[PDB]
Amino acid sequence: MEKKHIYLFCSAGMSTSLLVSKMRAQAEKYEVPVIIEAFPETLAGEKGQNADVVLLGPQIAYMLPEIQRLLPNKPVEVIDSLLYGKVDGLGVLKAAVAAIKKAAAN
Repeated sequence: MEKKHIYLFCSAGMSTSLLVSKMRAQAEKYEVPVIIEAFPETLAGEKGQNADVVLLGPQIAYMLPEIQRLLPNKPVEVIDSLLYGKVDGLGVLKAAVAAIKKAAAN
């Protein structure tokens, strides 16, 4: 079954969980076949290798150049501060899908 990988990275992996949970619940509601999981930044190399998009917490946004260095062939984007503060699952899900498409096409 065609499924895309959206992996989220922050220092510990735990505060992002609620955003992931909401993104998942809306992905279920709108029958979007995607795997959305959160991990610590240490596994950015190892797990990012199988990501279709890598999403970063605004708190580790300064590490975008360094993770870009780690994963130069994978679209690596930061989650918008306001969307994260608002915890708007759909907004972030759309941005993730949009980034996948700004890699595969467009």
